Amino acid sequence: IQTVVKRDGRIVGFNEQKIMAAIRKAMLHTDKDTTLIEQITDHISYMSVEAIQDAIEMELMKSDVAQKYIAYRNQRNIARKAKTRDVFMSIVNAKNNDITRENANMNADTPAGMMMKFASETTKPFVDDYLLSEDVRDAVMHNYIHIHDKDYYPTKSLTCVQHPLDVILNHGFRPAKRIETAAVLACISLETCQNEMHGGQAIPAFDFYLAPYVRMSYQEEVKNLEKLTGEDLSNLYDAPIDDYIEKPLDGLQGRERLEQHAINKTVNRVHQAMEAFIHNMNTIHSRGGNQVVFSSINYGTDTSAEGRCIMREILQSTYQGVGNGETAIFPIQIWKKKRGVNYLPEDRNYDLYKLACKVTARRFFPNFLNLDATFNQNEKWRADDPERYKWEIATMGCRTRVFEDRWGEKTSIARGNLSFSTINIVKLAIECMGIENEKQRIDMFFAKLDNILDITAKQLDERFQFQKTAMAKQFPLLMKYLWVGAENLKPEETIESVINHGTLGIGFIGLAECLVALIGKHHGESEKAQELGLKIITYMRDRANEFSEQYHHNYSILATPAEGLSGKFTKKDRKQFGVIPGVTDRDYYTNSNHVPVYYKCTALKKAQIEAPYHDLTRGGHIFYVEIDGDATHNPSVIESVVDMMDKYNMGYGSVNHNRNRCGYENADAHLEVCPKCGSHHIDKLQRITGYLVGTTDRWNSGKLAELHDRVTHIG
Amino acid sequence: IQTVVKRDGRIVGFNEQKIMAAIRKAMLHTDKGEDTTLIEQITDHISYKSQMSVEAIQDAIEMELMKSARKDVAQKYIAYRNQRNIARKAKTRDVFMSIVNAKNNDITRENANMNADTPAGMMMKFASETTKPFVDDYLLSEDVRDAVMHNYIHIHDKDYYPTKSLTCVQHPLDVILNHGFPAKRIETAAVLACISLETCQNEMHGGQAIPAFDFYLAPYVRMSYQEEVKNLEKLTGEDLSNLYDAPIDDYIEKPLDGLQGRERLEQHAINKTVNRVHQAMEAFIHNMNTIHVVFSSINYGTDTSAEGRCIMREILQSTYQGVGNGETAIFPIQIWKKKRGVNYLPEDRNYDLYKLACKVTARRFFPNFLNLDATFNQNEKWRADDPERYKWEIATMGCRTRVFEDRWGEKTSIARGNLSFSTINIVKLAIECMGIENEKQRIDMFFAKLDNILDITAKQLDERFQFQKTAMAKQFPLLMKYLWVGAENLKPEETIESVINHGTLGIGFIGLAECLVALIGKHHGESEKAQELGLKIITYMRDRANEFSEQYHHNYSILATPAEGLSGKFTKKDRKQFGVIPGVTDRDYYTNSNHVPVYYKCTALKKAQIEAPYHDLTRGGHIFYVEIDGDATHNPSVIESVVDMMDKYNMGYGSVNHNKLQRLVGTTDRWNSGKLAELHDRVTHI
Ligand SMILES: Nc1ncnc2c1ncn2[C@@H]1O[C@H](COP(=O)(O)OP(=O)(O)OP(=O)(O)O)[C@@H](O)[C@H]1O
Ligand SMILES: Nc1ncnc2c1ncn2[C@@H]1O[C@H](COP(=O)(O)OP(=O)(O)OP(=O)(O)O)[C@@H](O)[C@H]1O
Ligand SMILES: Nc1ncnc2c1ncn2[C@@H]1O[C@H](COP(=O)(O)OP(=O)(O)OP(=O)(O)O)[C@@H](O)[C@H]1O
Ligand SMILES: Nc1ncnc2c1ncn2[C@@H]1O[C@H](COP(=O)(O)OP(=O)(O)OP(=O)(O)O)[C@@H](O)[C@H]1O
Ligand SMILES: Nc1ccn([C@@H]2O[C@H](COP(=O)(O)OP(=O)(O)OP(=O)(O)O)[C@@H](O)[C@H]2O)c(=O)n1
Ligand SMILES: [Zn+2]
Repeated sequence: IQTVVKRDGRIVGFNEQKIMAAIRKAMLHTDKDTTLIEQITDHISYMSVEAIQDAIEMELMKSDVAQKYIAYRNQRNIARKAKTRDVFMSIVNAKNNDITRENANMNADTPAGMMMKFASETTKPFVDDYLLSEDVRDAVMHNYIHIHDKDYYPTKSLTCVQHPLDVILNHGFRPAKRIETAAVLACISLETCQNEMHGGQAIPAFDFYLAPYVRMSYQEEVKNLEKLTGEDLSNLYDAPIDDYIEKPLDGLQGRERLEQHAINKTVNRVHQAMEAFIHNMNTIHSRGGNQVVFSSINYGTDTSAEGRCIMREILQSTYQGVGNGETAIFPIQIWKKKRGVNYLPEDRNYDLYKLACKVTARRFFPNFLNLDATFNQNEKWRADDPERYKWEIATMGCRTRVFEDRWGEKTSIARGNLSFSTINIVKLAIECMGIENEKQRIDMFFAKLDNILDITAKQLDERFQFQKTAMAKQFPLLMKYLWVGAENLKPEETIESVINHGTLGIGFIGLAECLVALIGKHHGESEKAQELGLKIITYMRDRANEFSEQYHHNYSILATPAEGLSGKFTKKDRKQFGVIPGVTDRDYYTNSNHVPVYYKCTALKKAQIEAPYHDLTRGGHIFYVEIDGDATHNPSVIESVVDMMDKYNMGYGSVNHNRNRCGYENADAHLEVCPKCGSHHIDKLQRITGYLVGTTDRWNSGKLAELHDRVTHIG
Repeated sequence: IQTVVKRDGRIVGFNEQKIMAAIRKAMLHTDKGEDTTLIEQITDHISYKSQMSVEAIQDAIEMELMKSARKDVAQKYIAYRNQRNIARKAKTRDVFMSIVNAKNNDITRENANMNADTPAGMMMKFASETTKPFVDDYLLSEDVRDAVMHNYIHIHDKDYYPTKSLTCVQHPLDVILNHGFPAKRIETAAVLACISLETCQNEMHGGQAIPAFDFYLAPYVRMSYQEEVKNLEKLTGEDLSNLYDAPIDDYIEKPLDGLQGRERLEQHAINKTVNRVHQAMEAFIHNMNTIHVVFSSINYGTDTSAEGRCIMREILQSTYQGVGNGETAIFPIQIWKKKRGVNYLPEDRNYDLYKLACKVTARRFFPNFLNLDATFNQNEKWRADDPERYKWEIATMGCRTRVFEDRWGEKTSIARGNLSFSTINIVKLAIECMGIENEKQRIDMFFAKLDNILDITAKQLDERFQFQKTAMAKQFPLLMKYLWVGAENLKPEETIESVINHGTLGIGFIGLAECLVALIGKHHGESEKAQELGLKIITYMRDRANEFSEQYHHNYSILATPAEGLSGKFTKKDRKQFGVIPGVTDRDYYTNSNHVPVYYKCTALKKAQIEAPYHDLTRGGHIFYVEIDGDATHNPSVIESVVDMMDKYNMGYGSVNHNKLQRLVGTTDRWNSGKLAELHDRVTHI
């Protein structure tokens, strides 16, 4: 009799005095009594509010009021969601708004790209309101903690993994027997697991995996040559080859001519296969919202002829380019350095190294990874045991490092990352800028940071608990072959007992402003700021270790590469607290543990100031170095940076320059008219946080100002 | 000063005492009975010309409360709005829960080629769920909304409505190869074909088709042969210059026994070229069936040169052997064009390839048959002498689509496609007129209802076309730069109004069999009045389509809609509304367009005779289906008989199937609920 729940969830009484008020309101002006209203009230008096409305309609119809009743309800039910309509119209019309450029690699104009924005915008509120806890929600609402790749939470999707590419090639999913077959199987495997993850893929040992097939190609070539001209060349199968070099046939005869011909035709096929592989991972737009698969490759630690044959071919292909002398945006290539193998002039591969340098002085790649840097070393590494690639460090895309373990064996193959979240420190500092006692200021800062860290750890543990319940069959390829503990679980079982072999990351942003917006100067010009910065980082590392010991997981600190986050906190902070000089007068925040870009400094000082942090940030780091356009010709400068890196303890590097873009990619400082193409279109090619990004139109609206303020360390 | 905008849209004014009550309610729980001391000043400060809004007041009061070092008051003042907005929603929470839990619900299974147990599938499902309600308002019209609500008109691809996307196109794979977006070897062309298909898939939401495989891939075998002979000459010093423009009857490989001098140096090159082509085709077929897989089709069969014959032989052999350890391939779609005098008679030149195709279509059923010159596929400008050209011969696209006729252009099927097609239900219109005992009145009422609904559907299609007209050039990068007919001289920031007019619009029909099983008489099988009634209905629909085309200045074509997922949709609503009817709404699915029900046993000749006259009227699409028993595998004579029967009558398409994989999809686990019963109720036409 009395059960009325007005929409929402409130439980209220049946007043019975407004059901007449509303009907009277609907008849104020419709041309067309009190008795009829009383009869309707009596009839209805004989529940869910919404439903009953329909009955009311008929009571009005059987008597100019029904049309005046549903119309108003629909006209008010539509104005309640006039905020989503604006964003939907913005997406449909494909305008350059802040909500369509959060990722500079996608293309939102195409229907495929346009179909991802709706899913992201519809799935963010769901995870916000129905999955997270209350403390985490309140922390996130106030712009303190950030969750990365939030709009994948319900899918239970991991981030990155290193591919073991020996089971796939050997057993297939038929076995390969030529160079091209393996070269295509690699691409197939890479694109069939960037559909079960939201991060990137890396291949740690290119040479050690693709070497044993050049021998098979040579054997097939010799067999064909013997078939043509009847002879017995059986002995010339296991012939020790020092190098797979090519020479013109300018005068020779007998079996030597046949052997030289076989070598030449085995080299050409490898060159073709490598070129095809490069061209395959740069145009097949097949990864999701109209993207290219995020792929990286490792090499530089092999001595056999085949390995040194593959490296030379891939480097030559990269130098040559794709198209009319253009530059390939993918894959990411990183060179591995180790004294006694590559660096010293007496070592076996020092001639391929003095080249990586020449290529990197032209095409932005490869980068350099410093092995045995006092934390990348290992104890089970024998130089005479097939140059073990298992006991070596490999780096995934966007400054990610996974090398340490606590309940297994120290390796980097068949393991990856599960999630990582970021903590804002600028707001904590600015919240305590009204005190004069420095000791109390620092103590309050530390207390607040301690408070935030526990919430972050709880959030990571909650996400891990949610991911633990995923089924095996949701990841067919990534849970049968490519993982450190697969091959012993059915497709109708959980992955609870094979998931703990992973890493969790805690990051930070703006250490060049947070701890130094409270003091006179930053860590690039004041000697005393370095001590405070190192104290903060050490405190964070100690708390991370304590959390690892507590929750039974693997926590690590990381320098978050900010792409869409470079201008997200700044706007809200400026709106709330206003404008403070040298803190929030830039529209962007300097990346983690990095000197401000707009501060002029030489390479030596920058390296010395950014060196000690790399030991603490044991989840990822980087050391950028700009170079002017006229010093991009000499491949001598990329050798300073590397020896400077080696002198101190650093584990990652790169070099960047400006590049204007028929496709005449001239590197001069400024260009007016292209030499060949008369079109005025002249774009710029550079990197944002670890990958090159097209032209200066598909960028974020907040990180573009950073590109206009970079300074050119000359070397 | 007394005006505040509100969520509901009413503006009016504020008494300003409501805020005090709200704060009191907030504070009456935290065990902190604050008096009006703070409330007086907070109200005075927050009160200070219609400039305020309900959202702004919320933020202002929250900040002021936080500044009082209370927080908890704010904590449960903001924890009440959120628990209310949740109750104002979550009526669509069960669907999301089912999707997340990965259960076998009807929502998950709509397309059998998509995987719902992967992040990409879940993302697409969320996008579809959040975009379907949007189109129902702010885009359609009131009359169209009423029509669609009452289960009359079905709009295909309604998820992609706001994206302004077309459906399908025929690839002119010659400009792409000659001028790269230039191949010099067979492998490069094989890779570029797949790259083009994959990149063009995203810009549309339908299948892709290659209209002439041989005429495009032939000119590269000769270059491969030239390279091989040049390499062999480099090996052993000889001239070998003359042996470049040497005609070859056919590339056949034989053992190198008892050969010497300049005769062993040509058979070897031929063998190498054959192996190269075989490997390239095997790579193509293996790559287009395991790359996450673009519904693709390829057409071939009307070439007479040596290179085309080699390509066809190699691809047929690769298909016969199979991909993997003897597992039948699923994609791509292979169709064999039949021409009388070039590919059919024993005296013709491609008879052996025809027999090989008939032998492959018994164990690896997939090579279909397209009958050219079937009284409507003839073209007046097709002659085989100079190039034996291909731009004036029909080319299918799979999914029963057929785009061949235009009224403001050339009669071709290259670089043209279908824009959108809707479906009209004709079973409910008959179930609602099953009470009148006077037959003539029943027929007249049915025709009137059909006229009205058809006019509504035409208006809806025109509105969708008008919406799509405004799309811009940069919407589709590759499609509108090298592919779509006249679209080669338009700026990246210009409309596509000039080129879009060459597409086609399709009006589909479904359930012609059940429409008269008991509605207006007897079954479409053992009866003679059913044929006349069906012919009258289809002719009326065709005339209406023609007058619509003359009126709105567009292209309209009748269509036999494929069962995308519309096999258990209408039947459920009909069963719920009108209840159970013997022999009408008891099979939980409707037989496809102008077909004979599968559960009705009959021979091939009967089906051919019954379904022959309908094809001439369905100029937008049609299909012929035959089933056979296991034995069929080891006897290609049955396929020859079926094809001869098709040629004797007037038809334009065909296929054969043997009754786990079955017509293509994998194991019978990703099917829709409705089609499983249909599969379980299939018979065999020996
Ligand atoms: N407290 C109530 N007790 C009984 N009937 C009510 C009550 N409030 C509203 N009704 C009846 O229910 C109808 C629902 O109208 P209304 O749209 O206001 O619903 P609601 O759920 O209260 O939401 P809202 O006020 O936000 O629109 C009112 O027109 C009136 O007929
Ligand atoms: N001026 C009006 N003209 C037409 N219909 C009206 C009018 N005012 C209210 N209604 C009808 O009354 C209902 C809306 O009621 P209203 O928005 O006044 O909330 P309410 O029921 O009084 O709220 P609550 O119970 O939450 O206090 C809908 O049925 C709407 O059609
Ligand atoms: N009529 C009013 N005029 C001015 N301020 C108001 C009025 N009603 C409420 N407020 C205050 O402004 C806030 C507006 O937020 P709120 O979401 O409650 O608005 P609303 O439109 O009244 O909500 P709902 O329709 O969901 O009941 C209220 O929390 C209260 O603090
Ligand atoms: N029990 C409660 N505890 C805490 N806050 C509450 C409680 N009930 C309501 N509020 C707060 O009061 C406001 C909700 O008010 P409500 O929607 O009932 O209408 P109102 O503010 O009186 O205005 P209107 O005249 O539009 O109905 C929100 O600020 C909500 O946070
Ligand atoms: N095409 C891309 C781009 C980057 N990454 C991943 O996306 C993250 C982006 O870094 P970050 O800026 O910290 O996160 P967001 O701000 O959310 O980046 P975005 O908005 O572009 O997603 C990186 O860790 C990288 O692994 C990726 O998998 N796919
Ligand atoms: Zn140019």
